[PDB]
Amino acid sequence: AKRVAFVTGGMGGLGAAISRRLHDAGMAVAVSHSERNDHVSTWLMHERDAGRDFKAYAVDVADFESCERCAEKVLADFGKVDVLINNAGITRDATFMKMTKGDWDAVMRTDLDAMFNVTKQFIAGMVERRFGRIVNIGSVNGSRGAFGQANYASAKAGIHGFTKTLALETAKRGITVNTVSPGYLATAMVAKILPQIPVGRLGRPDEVAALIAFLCSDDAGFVTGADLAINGGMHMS
Amino acid sequence: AKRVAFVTGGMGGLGAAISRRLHDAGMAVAVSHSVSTWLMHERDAGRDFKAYAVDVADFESCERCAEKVLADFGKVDVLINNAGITRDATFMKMTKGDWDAVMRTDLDAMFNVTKQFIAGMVERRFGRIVNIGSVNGSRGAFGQANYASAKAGIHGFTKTLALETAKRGITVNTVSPGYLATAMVEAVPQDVLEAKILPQIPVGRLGRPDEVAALIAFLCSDDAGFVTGADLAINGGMHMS
Amino acid sequence: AKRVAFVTGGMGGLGAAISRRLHDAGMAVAVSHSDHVSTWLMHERDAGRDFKAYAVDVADFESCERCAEKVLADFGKVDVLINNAGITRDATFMKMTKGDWDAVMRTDLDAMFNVTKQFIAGMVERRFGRIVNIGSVNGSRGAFGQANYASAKAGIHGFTKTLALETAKRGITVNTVSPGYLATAMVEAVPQDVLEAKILPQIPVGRLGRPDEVAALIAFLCSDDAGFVTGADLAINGGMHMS
Amino acid sequence: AKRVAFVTGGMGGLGAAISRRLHDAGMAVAVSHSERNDHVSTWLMHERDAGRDFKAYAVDVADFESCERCAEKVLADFGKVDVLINNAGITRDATFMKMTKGDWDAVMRTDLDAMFNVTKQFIAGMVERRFGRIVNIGSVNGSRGAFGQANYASAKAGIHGFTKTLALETAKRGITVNTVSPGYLATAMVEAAKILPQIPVGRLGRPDEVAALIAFLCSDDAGFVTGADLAINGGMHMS
Repeated sequence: AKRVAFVTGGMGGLGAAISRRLHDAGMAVAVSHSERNDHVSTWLMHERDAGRDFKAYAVDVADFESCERCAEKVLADFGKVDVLINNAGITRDATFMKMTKGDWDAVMRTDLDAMFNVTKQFIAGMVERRFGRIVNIGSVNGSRGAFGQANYASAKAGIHGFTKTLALETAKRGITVNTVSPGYLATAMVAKILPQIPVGRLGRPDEVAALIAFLCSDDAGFVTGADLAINGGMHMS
Repeated sequence: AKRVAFVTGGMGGLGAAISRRLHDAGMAVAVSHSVSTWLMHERDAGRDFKAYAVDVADFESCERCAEKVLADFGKVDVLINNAGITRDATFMKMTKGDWDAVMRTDLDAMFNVTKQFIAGMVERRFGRIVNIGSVNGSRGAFGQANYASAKAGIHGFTKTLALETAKRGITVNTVSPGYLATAMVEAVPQDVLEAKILPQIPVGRLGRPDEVAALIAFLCSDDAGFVTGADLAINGGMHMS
Repeated sequence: AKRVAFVTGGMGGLGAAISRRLHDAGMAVAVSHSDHVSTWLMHERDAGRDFKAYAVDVADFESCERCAEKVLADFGKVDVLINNAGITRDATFMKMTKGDWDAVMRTDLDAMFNVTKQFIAGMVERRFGRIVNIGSVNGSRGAFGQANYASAKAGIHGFTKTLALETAKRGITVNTVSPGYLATAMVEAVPQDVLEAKILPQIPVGRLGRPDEVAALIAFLCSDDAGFVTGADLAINGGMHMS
Repeated sequence: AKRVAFVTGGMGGLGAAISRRLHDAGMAVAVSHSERNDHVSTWLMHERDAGRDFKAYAVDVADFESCERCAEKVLADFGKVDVLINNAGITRDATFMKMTKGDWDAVMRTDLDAMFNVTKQFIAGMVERRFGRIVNIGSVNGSRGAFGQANYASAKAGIHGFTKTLALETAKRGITVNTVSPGYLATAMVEAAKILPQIPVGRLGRPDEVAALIAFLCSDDAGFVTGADLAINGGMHMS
């Protein structure tokens, strides 16, 4: 039975690279989104033109019930989910002194609470079948802290604490949970940044996708509760 | 003036120990809570604390509370974000409410409480913000995906807020305690903690809250102005990295 | 121009797993050794693999320079360098001798300098390099009876970070791979009931790691998809240590 | 029954700051050096002008026998050593391309081997007595790596490996072992552009600040801090 992967924000700069890599690894891939049908349709179509057959689901990862409804559809089509990539999130940048409580919640409830809201929908299947791969997308900015992002940095760091506890809980049931923590990436939304990066360039979404593919393969069963940093050397210990 | 400290959860096991050390260091200490008797034993003890009610999960409650505090003291120089709770459960069994109660109180507290006092610390070019983490955010812990997520997130906050206040005479650090001899933990039967707890701690004993308070009293001094964005681990050797 | 890897301690439990993966990936592999390399080479040959092997004392700069002379002559160049060679000389710090200390410092840490020095200039010139240094989970958490081993392995990561910084603009990455307890012949010699009593409880995943798994992660690190990983410590320890 | 501290490099910018802090905390303090008697006796004089009596001792921390000799003297004089501060150290900066074996060896044999060479001479005392404090001085360059310092970064990183293991082995005998990891300091050395933009607080640390921290760790309120790395780097490095 084919391995199934669910990639939240699966149509993003990094979600779409991850999805393509996981499909090319031979998995049945579902991607999550909150966009209008035309966006989703054109995306699905061009992917179909590049040899790739995706199925997409609408979700609000900040909303538990919505995750429940989303998971329902996914499980009905693929019947199980083996590989979960918590990749969906948002930024709401403000200096701390300017930050509104609204800036704060949008980022906590979405970026961090997604660890509970989404992973809750799939964890029983993984434990039942004694197999799973959960990769939580962190950020270099949860490691080093960032100016203007007290909220996004608190969420990415919290994400690692969740990675570690889940790994401890699921280790003995064939499931590994890891944080992958990318630096700045040549995405669509993305001289104060580049000199920050020893390697002297943005990382490619596909590079991060490659590392993720490895973590979800059968060769990475001894990596759990780890933070994999892939940042162009922008941050070290 | 005189140095003024606000210890959220200031009457709790660690909070109490902390409030007493900042007091004995020459600070005028306000203690937050969610009372009368504790305050009696304390003035009695030799110290004068002012208690405020607050719900650190609730911004509004925080902002109201700061108003009383400041009305009374003029300023806040030293902020100890110590208030926290656990709602433990395996992930499989953890409810939306377990998860949520912990995020709001333990991690949202960082924004809510801190938002109230940052303004004056920057104006007065001085501040000591000390966020209480946990060794359980550092290494992770069974039954506590919520707690470890919240406590780990606190250090993202520490690190960003130390970067933003760096040139303003303010330091922001996390202190991560291991297992402490608070009244809760001392209720666990001797044989149970010798079986499940003490063998985790190379030093072979619970850490006193006073010790943690002593470390924090140091970080809040002028001598520690070059310590910022650090996580100081005081866990008896339970975790190293 | 088939990519070339050099693997110090290349016939050892983990070293051997590494050489096989890198060989199966299409890389030309040279392995280093400090007795029965004949036998090791023979068993590899039986398994369908061509390795060239080289004697060296990694703790000896002049020894490493001679070894690289021969390797470079043979293979033309080294694109991938695996500093895997390592010994332990365990003792409580109170019983440990200067010999226990020196043996581990020279072989495990000085080696980082002695070896990498030989191959660095070629990588800089070609504007491509991969360098992976093997650390240890005992570098990260420290370990009873291994003040020398922990010190050496911990020190390897200081090395990796500095060389990553220095080399990042010349197409070179440098990382540390820190493995947990692995099922090597040595360790498999342990009675299953001692392994179960004392070793496996430390490991949340509940088994030793297979030297091939660690080798697989390193093979990913050495590919054209790993260019944006550098100065990194990748822990592959089955949940034994987190931070 | 006063506590005795021994600070190697006890006359350097940081070393001297530390010795002053420990003395003012009530400790008898011995200091190690490898300087000529001229320099030493004068250093001693100004300190004594300030109302501090130190005893100073020659040692080569990169040399086991030397350390053994130095330590007998200390011990004959003060009877014991309760607190050890491994502070002595050097640098031999170069790019990896340019660094020589000698550059490498001088940094490793001195900065990292000192953990063994020095601490071996005092560890037994602490254990028998069931009380000790060992503070090993690392470096922010240990944590982040530093261009030009492949040797010194390795030595300084190596030092926490040592800290964690010895914290483990001694934790039941009332001893803590910690690394204190300072960023760039105001030492007559650095008071000799590139640096400060690295430091979020926008200034050099005072050696005295580092010494305050270490004075806390050596005190009786810090017995639950062990195997830890305390960073005091102005924000220069975080997690």
